[PDB]
Amino acid sequence: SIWSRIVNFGSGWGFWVSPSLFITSTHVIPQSAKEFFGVPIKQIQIHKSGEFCRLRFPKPIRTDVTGMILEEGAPEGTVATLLIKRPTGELMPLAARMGTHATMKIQGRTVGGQMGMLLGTTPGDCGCPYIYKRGNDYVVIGVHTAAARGGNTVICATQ
Ligand SMILES: *[C@@H](CC(=O)OCC)[C@H](C[C@@H]1CCNC1=O)NC(=O)[C@@H](CC(=O)[C@@H](NC(=O)c1cc(C)on1)C(C)C)Cc1ccc(F)cc1
Repeated sequence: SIWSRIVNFGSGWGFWVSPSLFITSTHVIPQSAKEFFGVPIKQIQIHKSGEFCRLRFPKPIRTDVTGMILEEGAPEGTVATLLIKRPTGELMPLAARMGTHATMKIQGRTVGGQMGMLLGTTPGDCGCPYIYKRGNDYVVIGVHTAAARGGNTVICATQ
């Protein structure tokens, strides 16, 4: 069901934090769109923080979902879940030990987020959420935006 909150968005994915809040990667959002989920884009309030893209809709869109906790990253050492959906529809939950929070430079651009280590990702996976459980509540910490071409290093864009 939480998987139902991940939906094809442009060249990547996005996630319904609530019935009205939708988050994605800044590299994924369709730049020349005049409508999202039937809503005129003029009616949608979009905020961009580096690679974190945040879409507040005027009315609730996903009335079936509940509002989730959204925070700027996770505590260091937290083993997070990277909920990756592939174009085939396959579900690919990946374990990632979250690392330090920082302003990072990625392909010349400045990105606020949190490094992680997979315990693979591909171009089409951007916009997919990082989530961990804290008590009884699941917590969204950000969206996938990059991965180093060396070893295991993923970037979760935050804020
Ligand atoms: C997701 C976005 C995408 O496909 O858009 C094309 C620009 C994609 C995911 C990676 C592709 C391969 N595997 C992935 O997980 N991300 C990108 O294309 C960003 C750039 C990268 O991922 C490079 N990675 C890095 O520079 C890097 C550095 C560190 C510590 O970690 N990763 C490639 C080596 C893949 C696009 C991007 C993101 C943010 C920016 F500020 C600029 C550019």
